[PDB]
Amino acid sequence: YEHTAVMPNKVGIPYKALVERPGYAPVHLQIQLVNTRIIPSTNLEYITC
Amino acid sequence: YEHTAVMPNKVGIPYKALVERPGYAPVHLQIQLVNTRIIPSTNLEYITCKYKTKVPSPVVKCCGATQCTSKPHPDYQCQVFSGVYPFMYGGAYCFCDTENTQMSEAYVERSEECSIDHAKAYKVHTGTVQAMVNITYGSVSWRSADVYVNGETPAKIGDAKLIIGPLSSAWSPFDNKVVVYGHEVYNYDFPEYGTGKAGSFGDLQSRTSTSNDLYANTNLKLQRPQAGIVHTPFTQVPSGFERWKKDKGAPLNDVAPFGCSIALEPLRAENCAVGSIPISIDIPDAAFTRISETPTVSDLECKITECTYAFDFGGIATVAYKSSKAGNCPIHSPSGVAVIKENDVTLAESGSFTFHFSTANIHPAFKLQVCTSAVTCKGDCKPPKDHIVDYAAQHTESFTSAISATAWSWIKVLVGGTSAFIVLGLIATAVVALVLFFHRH
Ligand SMILES: *[C@@H]1O[C@H](CO)[C@@H](O)[C@H](O)[C@H]1NC(C)=O
Repeated sequence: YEHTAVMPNKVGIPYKALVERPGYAPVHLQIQLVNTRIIPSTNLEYITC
Repeated sequence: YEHTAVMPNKVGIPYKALVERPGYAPVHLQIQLVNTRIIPSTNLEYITCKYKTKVPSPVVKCCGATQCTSKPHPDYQCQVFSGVYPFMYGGAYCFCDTENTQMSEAYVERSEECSIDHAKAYKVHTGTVQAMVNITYGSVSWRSADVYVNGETPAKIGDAKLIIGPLSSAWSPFDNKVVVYGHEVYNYDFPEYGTGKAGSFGDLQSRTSTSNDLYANTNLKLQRPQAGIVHTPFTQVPSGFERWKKDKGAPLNDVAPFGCSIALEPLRAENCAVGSIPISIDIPDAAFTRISETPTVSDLECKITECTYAFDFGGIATVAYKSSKAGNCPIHSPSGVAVIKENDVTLAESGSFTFHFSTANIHPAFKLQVCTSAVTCKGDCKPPKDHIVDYAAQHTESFTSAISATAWSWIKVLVGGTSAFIVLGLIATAVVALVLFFHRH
């Protein structure tokens, strides 16, 4: 059963919801981010020393 | 006790009802069709298969000539070819160079594959309709029997006498002519026996697969033998049976309306969802319990806790009650709004019970019958999530099933707006006409 939502981009703050499936009792869902990483693509231009 | 009703011609969908006999507690009745079979009356016209051409040894007359005679063979051919000078392994067969004749013969017969690979042409007329039913009533468990859908032949099912009326529709998937090839049935307008054309389906026709009288119509023509060669060449139109098998198209098995399934022994169309079935079932008198001998149910309150108008039993309701004797109690909803999954419940002195139901209505409002009593259930239903399901709907949708309370408000406002506004003009006209009357008087 697919549950769709939008959670804030926060680390350490859990996203909580009840997954409501017709005919079934709600299932509590908790999604928490441990870390989020922006990993850009880089090309070495040169080395200075 | 006789119970009469009309149930839809739906296989696998149960018919549920309460048998209400005054002075006795209602007995819950459930009738479910296992299968429905339309069995037309068929008459075999002829058998078609791939032909085989028989070619007897030719007669080679040296230094002379012979003549052909007719023979009683299918598509028989005979031709005398003069001026032949055949050779064999031993050299020239005949001495004379020109006074030399070869007589060739050929005729058509059924191929050996005709014993297994052939098509049967049947004339199809109306016939018997049969069905198998699964029936329960009260405390009697499921019993089943094969019945005739004619309204005249009774059946004894679990000591109950059932009479099934004729289908409300005379529809049948078979035309007046069908061709049975293998497991497939075709609505093919085959040519009558003796009128088949070369290269077409009926080029070869036989009344039976063992008949000694075979009709064949091919352009079997004897050709002149090649110079110096002893053989019997001929030309003939390719078999129309093999041609038909290539072009036979979609069988009735694949195109029959109403989901009909086609079976061959006997030829019949099964589980066609057409019309309705009048019924009459006699419930034994011993199955009824007097009112005073059954528990009394009152103080009913029905709460719908969940509802989706899905094809499955998407609704759930909880019914609070108070009752005496704490016995078993039949449950039924006579309204077409919702179909109840449970047939009966076990009651305590006081408490509540739940039941499941299926409905197409966005706002269900239905009467639930509880043995000797009844309660009205109302609620709202959500749309289903699945676009496509692999099971048929348990409920029947009505004209107003989709109309929401918001839609009803708009419909009532538009109707009420014009009704009040038009009447206002009519009222104003009637009053002003009277005012002018009093101006004169
Ligand atoms: C009648 O219904 C019951 C339902 O459990 C089933 O077990 C039984 O096989 C059915 N009878 C036939 C002939 O299908």
